[PDB]
Amino acid sequence: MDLNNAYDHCKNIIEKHSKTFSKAFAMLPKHQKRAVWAIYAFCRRADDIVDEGENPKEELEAFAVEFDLFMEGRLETEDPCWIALQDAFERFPLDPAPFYEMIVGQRMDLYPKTIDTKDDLLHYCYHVASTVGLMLLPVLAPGKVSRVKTGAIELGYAMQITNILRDIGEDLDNHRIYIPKQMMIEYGYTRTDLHNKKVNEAFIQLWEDLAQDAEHYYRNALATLPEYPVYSRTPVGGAAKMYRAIIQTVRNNDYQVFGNYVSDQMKKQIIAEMQ
Amino acid sequence: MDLNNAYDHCKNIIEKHSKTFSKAFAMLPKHQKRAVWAIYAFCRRADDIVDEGENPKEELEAFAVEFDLFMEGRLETEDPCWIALQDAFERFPLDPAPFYEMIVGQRMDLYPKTIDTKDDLLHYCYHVASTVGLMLLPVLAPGKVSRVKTGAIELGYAMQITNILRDIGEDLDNHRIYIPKQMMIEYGYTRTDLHNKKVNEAFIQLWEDLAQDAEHYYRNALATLPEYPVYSRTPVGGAAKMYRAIIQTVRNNDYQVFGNYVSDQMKKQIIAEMQ
Repeated sequence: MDLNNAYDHCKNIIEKHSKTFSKAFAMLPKHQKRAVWAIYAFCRRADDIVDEGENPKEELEAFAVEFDLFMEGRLETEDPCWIALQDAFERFPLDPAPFYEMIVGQRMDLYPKTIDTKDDLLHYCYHVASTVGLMLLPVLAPGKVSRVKTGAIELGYAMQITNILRDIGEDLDNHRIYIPKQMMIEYGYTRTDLHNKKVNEAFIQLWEDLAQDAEHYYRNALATLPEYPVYSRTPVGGAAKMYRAIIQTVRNNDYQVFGNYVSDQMKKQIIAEMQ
Repeated sequence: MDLNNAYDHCKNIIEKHSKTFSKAFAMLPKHQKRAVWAIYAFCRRADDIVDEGENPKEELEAFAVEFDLFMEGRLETEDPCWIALQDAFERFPLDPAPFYEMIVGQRMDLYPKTIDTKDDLLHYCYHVASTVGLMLLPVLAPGKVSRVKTGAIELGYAMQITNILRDIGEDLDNHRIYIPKQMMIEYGYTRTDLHNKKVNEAFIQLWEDLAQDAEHYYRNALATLPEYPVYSRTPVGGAAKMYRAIIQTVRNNDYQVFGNYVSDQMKKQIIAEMQ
């Protein structure tokens, strides 16, 4: 299939898996938008290999080998996702370095994990989320990457913490815990309260402590938005605030995270205010 | 209630929770046997606080405070377990040091845990299992503790590894993983194979590697048995071999540990050969 249909394939991936990101990046100009679809398909595939799929270790090493071949310019395929990414790499000065770091981050999720400190939390968030911001920067802010880089890394922190805070029970059911141990210790929230899906006084203290770190990172990221080109300000800002709004969504639902979505209407309001 | 009935209470605890240990230590002479019941009740209570019970952190600190008061000789109670332990401590030169280390070990299970290396495995096994051997030594081998101490520590390693290898699926259901990460990495056994309760080629390799460490510790522990007094040789040896026999029980059942008991008859045979 041709380039248009390769990109359309990636558009169907992003629309299926994230209403927030697809709404946000749909407001980019044509070629930047198509490149963002292709880069998203790359992140989506690697994460799906690890989080779903039968032999995650062998499937992810074959994905890494395939990217190695791709970067050498010697991958011949009919895979629409690679056809789309090939054009994105040729069309914009994308950097392979954060693409490799993403794979390293995905390797972290192949074996059980314990986050000890906030430091280990940020190290994980960097590799699975900040890297995505870094892959997009040459598309979103051409010639200004060093200037807005720190903000995009922190926006990674902010959205990955937000994701973790929303998905406490989902991750527990899949035998994953991303809450730092030392904060469970600080606040007196034990493994047993967690296994019992308890929303108590100590849980809220711990939850709000993490949420406030996320909010700080969101504010830092949003303060760099004037340095983006005008056509990227509403997409990037809108994405950030739509994702930040999950935190208050959980607050309003009394922190019930053992069974949360920003509504479609809320998303529309956020985009209109950006606009 | 009086001393006899305090000890009988502890006898009912050990008989209810461990057929192996109660059969083994029932062959000790009277007062050593009663002391072993009292010491077992102490370990049983602390472990039950952590593994069951509503507020494990507050319940375990109150258990620790109570032992602090006990050791000062200033705990006044009608609790049969303390009445029994009080006599054991007065009757034999028991050392409080490994009793405190047990509590430290139980503290390790209050918050999520990741074993990285075999080293971290042994550090955990020491505090939750080797300490129990060390509490019993003045009762089992009076005046010979320094001589048989290393063997009892390793018997701790051996039985706790045995326990871990038998309880893989039980611990997974309770969101606990004691398999060292680095061996999952060495053998290519992922979190996803575990969550899927897969008994594959890599699982068996990892399982047998741990089992062979346990077997080495059992052989080391059993080599010290001539240094015990005659009345402790069949209890200690019998306990050790009854617990070791779990490993071959799992082998014979094709390593199916996601749903294993040494039979009552097998236990009888092991004791007869000791005898």
